Formats: sequence, structure tokens, C-alpha cells
Amino acid sequence: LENPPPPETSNPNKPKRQTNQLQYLLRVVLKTLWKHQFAWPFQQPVDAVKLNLPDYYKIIKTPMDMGTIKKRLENNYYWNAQECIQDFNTMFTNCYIYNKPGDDIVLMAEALEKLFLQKINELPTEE
Ligand SMILES: Cn1cc(-c2cc(NS(=O)(=O)CC(F)(F)F)c3ccn(C(C)(c4ccccn4)c4ccccn4)c3c2)cc(NC(=O)Nc2ccccc2F)c1=O
Repeated sequence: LENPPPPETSNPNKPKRQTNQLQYLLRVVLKTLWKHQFAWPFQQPVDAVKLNLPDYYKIIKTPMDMGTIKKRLENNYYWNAQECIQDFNTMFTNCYIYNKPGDDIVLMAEALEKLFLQKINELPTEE
């Protein structure tokens, strides 16, 4: 099986804006998570060919990773903060679906999710 192409990150047919919440999601939330020691397996799409995980994309139909989220924020892909937050949530839940509870990669995702939820509690005031 081939890896699927990565998720779309730019679309000039989608309207574009910068907002206080989107700026915070890139500069504070993504930046904090990205620099965490456990972030490295989530910085790019799961490369199922490289990892010899041929069943990954037989089960995970909405892949998501922080590299894609970073590119979406840099390309003004998201109009609402919730769209970005939904992508982080999808990345975590994909991990909890494919991997057995308590496995290494799940424990890494759980620590990142706890930090993510703490930062989302400090989302700045909307326009
Ligand atoms: C979200 N996500 C991400 C990865 C993942 C991604 C990688 N690189 S990447 O290029 O894809 C993404 C990038 F660039 F950002 F790093 C690598 C490169 C090496 N590794 C390890 C050593 C590994 C394992 C556990 C914890 C940490 N590192 C690895 C991988 C495969 C087999 C053994 N060890 C990776 C793991 C795996 C998942 N799941 C998984 O590996 N599940 C699994 C494996 C074997 C048996 C049972 C399983 F469920 C999953 O969900």
C-alpha cells in the first residue's frame, strides 16, 4: 500500500483572516506542543510505508499531525479557531483508535493532549 498524500494545507478558494485565537494557536499552543520531548512522532504524517504499518490507513481515514496543523495555520487555512482545535483532537483520537491503551505512543499522545487542553484554557479574547 502507498502512503496517502498528506492533508491539504493551502487552498486559495477559502477566505483568509488572521485572528487573536488563530495567532495564539500557532505562536503559543503549537509552539509549546512542538518543543515537547514527546512531540516528535506527531510532527509529520504517520509514514506507514517507512514504519511497515500497512494497516494504518486501512483504519485511520482522517489522518492529522502537527506538521499539517502548522502549515494550515501558516497558510490561513482555518477561519475559526475551532477548526484548528478539531484537527488537534483528531490527531489525538487517531492515536487512541489505532494503538492499544497504555502503549508508549498513547502515553506520549496523552501527555501532549493534557498540555494542549491546559493551553486551550488560556485562549485569548475573540474580536
Ligand atoms: C502517531 N503515531 C506515530 C508513530 C511513529 C512515527 C514515526 N515516524 S513518522 O515519520 O511516521 C512521523 C514523524 F515524522 F513525525 F516522526 C516513528 C519513527 C520511529 N517510531 C517508533 C520508534 C516509535 C514507536 C513508539 C513511540 C515512539 N516512536 C516506532 C514505529 C513503528 C514501530 C516501532 N517503533 C515512530 C512512531 C507510530 C504510531 N503507531 C504505531 O507505531 N503503532 C504500532 C506499531 C507497531 C505495533 C503496533 C502498533 F500499534 C502512531 O500512532
